[PDB]
Amino acid sequence: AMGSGVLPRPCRVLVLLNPRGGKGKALQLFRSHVQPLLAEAEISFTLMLTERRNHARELVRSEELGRWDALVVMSGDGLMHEVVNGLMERPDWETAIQKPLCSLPAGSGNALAASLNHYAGYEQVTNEDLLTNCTLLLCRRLLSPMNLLSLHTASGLRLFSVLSLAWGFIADVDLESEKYRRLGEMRFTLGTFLRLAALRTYRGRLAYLPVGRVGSKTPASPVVVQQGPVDAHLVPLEEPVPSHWTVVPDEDFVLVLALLHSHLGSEMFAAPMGRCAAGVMHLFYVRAGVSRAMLLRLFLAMEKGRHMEYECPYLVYVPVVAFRLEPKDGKGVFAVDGELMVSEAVQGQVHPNYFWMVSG
Ligand SMILES: CCCCCCCCCCCCC/C=C/[C@@H](O)[C@@H](N)CO
Repeated sequence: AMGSGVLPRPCRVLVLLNPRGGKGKALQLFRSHVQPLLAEAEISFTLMLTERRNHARELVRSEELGRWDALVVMSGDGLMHEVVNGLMERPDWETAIQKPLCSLPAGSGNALAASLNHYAGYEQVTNEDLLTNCTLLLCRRLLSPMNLLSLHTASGLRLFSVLSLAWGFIADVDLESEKYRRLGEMRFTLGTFLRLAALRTYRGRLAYLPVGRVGSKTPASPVVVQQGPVDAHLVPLEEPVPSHWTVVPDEDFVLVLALLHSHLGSEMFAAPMGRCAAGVMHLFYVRAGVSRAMLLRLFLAMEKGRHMEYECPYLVYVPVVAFRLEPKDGKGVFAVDGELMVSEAVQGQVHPNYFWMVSG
């Protein structure tokens, strides 16, 4: 996987850092593991600290982007989510979203970083090693375009996702996990085991548009969007999905996962079938009926990306460009790039190669 662009040498970057990350050690880690590499690479930087809710989002929304060669985001997937949404909320979003971005991991919730490390051909590492590897990619300066997920909720909120949308088991493991950050990446194992022992299924309606079913025509009247891009594949949540979509017959699920990248976490190689093409994401779902033992084995095999070798009949994988998910029985709880989100229904479509990341 070759680069499709490069940062100039020398260059200067804005570092948005959350000082609470890495158990309050992010700034220390920047000084010890990032700064010295940046110096040898002739990367000049400015540190801006962002910890409060929508602060990084607001900062990026108002920034004079022409003074920077890239924005480096040092915290986790959540902060990247904010930065990308900030960029897309601007009136000049079509040029702003083209400013290269870089993810440097601090603490847990670094799926994006873990994905990029994997794509560069590094071993699956965590903590300091991951941070060093991701800094090395920044120092090598190569860029690659990345897909972007546009999401619509039943309340009419339109938002963007850089990594994932999860519902059911996976989202519940996030809720259970948060109270064990102290354990680092072990917290997902704990959360998973707990939820496995108390396994439940979720009622809902899933439809999607697989890649090979995309034609030359889109729906006559798609969803109305305040600011572009237009989600041409999507029709309003009040209308049925177009007839060329697949509507899953099964309405009972253990989980649904839309995933743009290889990794769900630094020790979770969820999508080993290869890097998504431009405008495509991974869709997984698990149908009710799997045993707790088989789910356990799928989870344990995920670390090495071997879970698909089981050929579990309850696990379905399809490459898609769009999906719709409607939980039955009131609102469902979703995780979007690791963050909680509750809604009666969500749908989304992938936009091809919309932003640029430093990567190997
Ligand atoms: C896809 C293969 C399915 C095999 C079954 C096993 C599933 C258990 C996986 C639980 C891990 C949940 C933690 C990650 C949550 C995500 O929202 C991240 N974006 C947060 O960092």
